[PDB]
Order: sequence, then structure tokens, then C-alpha cells
Amino acid sequence: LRELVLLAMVIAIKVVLGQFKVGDATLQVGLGFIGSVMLGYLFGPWWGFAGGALSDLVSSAIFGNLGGFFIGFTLTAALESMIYGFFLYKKPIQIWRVIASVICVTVICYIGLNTLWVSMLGGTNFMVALSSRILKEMITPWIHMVVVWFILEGL
Ligand SMILES: Nc1nc(=O)c2nc(CNc3ccc(C(=O)N[C@@H](CCC(=O)O)C(=O)O)cc3)cnc2[nH]1
Repeated sequence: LRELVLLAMVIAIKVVLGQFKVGDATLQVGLGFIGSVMLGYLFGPWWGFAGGALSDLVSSAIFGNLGGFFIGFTLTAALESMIYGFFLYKKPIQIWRVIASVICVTVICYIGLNTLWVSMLGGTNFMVALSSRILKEMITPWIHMVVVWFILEGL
């Protein structure tokens, strides 16, 4: 199939942009979301969950993660690309979908899950973790939404 040539390239994209990030073994800030949104826009949730799940393995395998591989961050990258799917897939680019999608991702994946992982990886209690990370998760969503627009428009 043609679209599977595509899937690879966008995994490749997702992996590459993912390497533009600043941060800690606790919160990181980067362009990885850009790729993961593409996966949900173009391929839908299932293939988007697959591609996200996948692109994390690859990115891990090549670049490696601070503090080592954790199978949790994998799940996150899969849900991340799958939620942008349920929202944005085969639909007219709208602002309310962009807000809803980035808001759900940020709550479940970033605020919920990645904190759960970080809390686990470090010795912390969850809210200790949450307190270190919550400023980012309040600020970035608007940047994510704007970027998500230009991405969705551009393609
Ligand atoms: N398999 C695997 N994949 C990974 O990416 C990974 N990353 C780490 C490094 N730990 C972290 C901790 C927090 C964030 C983080 O806070 N990311 C943002 C999303 C990225 C963004 O929004 O720019 C977040 O808010 O959770 C990333 C990596 C450790 N093990 C891993 N293991």
C-alpha cells in the first residue's frame, strides 16, 4: 500500500522533531507533539496509536531516554497520537476540535500519565510530581493549539 510509505516517513518525522526538546528527567518541552498530531490527523486513532507506540520504540532505540526506557512513556505516545485521532481525523479543520483535542491530551497524557510515570521513576508522591510540572501544562496548551492549527491548515 502507498500509505505505508507515508506512515514510516511521519514516524520518521515524529522521531526527528521529537529530538528538539529542552528539559529534565522530569518535564520536557518539545516539538514531538507536532508529529504525534500528524499521526492522528492523517492515519486515524488505531494506526495513530500504532505509529505513536512505534515511533517511541524507534526514538528510544536510536536516541535513548533520560534515565532509561520506561514502557509507560510508550503508552503515552500511543494515546497522545490516538486522541488527536478521535478528534481531528477526517473532519473539517475547526478551532473547537483543536481546543478540545489539545485539552484532552494535556489532561490525560501529560498531566495524568506522564506525571504518573515521572512520579514513579523518581521516588516522589504523585502530587509532588504534579507540582513541579503543572506550570508547563497550563502554559503550553495554547502554543500547542496554535501550532496545531498551522499544522492542520498547512497540510
Ligand atoms: N520509552 C520511553 N520514552 C520516553 O520518551 C522516555 N522519556 C523519559 C524522560 N522523562 C520524561 C519526563 C517528562 C517528559 C515531559 O514532561 N514531556 C511533556 C510532553 C512533551 C511536551 O509537552 O513538550 C509532558 O508535559 O509530559 C518527557 C520525558 C524517560 N523514559 C522514557 N522512556
